[PDB]
Amino acid sequence: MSISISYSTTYSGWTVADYLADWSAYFGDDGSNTGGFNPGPFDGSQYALKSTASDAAFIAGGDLHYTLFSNPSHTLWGKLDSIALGDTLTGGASSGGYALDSQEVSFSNLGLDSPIAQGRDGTVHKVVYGLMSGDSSALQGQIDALLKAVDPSLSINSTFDQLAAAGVAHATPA
Repeated sequence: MSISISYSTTYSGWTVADYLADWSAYFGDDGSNTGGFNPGPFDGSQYALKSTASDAAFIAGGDLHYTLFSNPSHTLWGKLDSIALGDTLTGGASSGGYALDSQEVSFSNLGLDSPIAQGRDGTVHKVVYGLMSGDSSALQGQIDALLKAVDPSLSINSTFDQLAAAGVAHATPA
């Protein structure tokens, strides 16, 4: 039920805020590339998007819905459980899901749920739209609150190693 974070050892000494600001810049600052919905076509347990500026990519996990041209137009809503940040996006429905070949960091048990009615005002829309427009600030907001609810000493300014020491993060081989 609690937020769980996995991080490449490369990012051991980084704060979550510094890593997220850097990955957002990596992605760069509308469209879509080499990803999509799993299963799709306009709904998935996964929504995956590659940058048009770099190999940077993310996968949003949960029960997600894109309204397309239906009112409210161009809204991503539903349940957002997880965000996986990295590069070299691969796979699809056929491969049994999307994956990052280089998964740098992932956030699980985000517990976000936005209804269709809130349109592009929905937290899920803002969090994911943020990542796509090189602004990770909404995501940081939600992580920061999730960390504080486990342990009020923890923040987006905790290093990954500090969050591992507090039982919410686990390192993966680099």
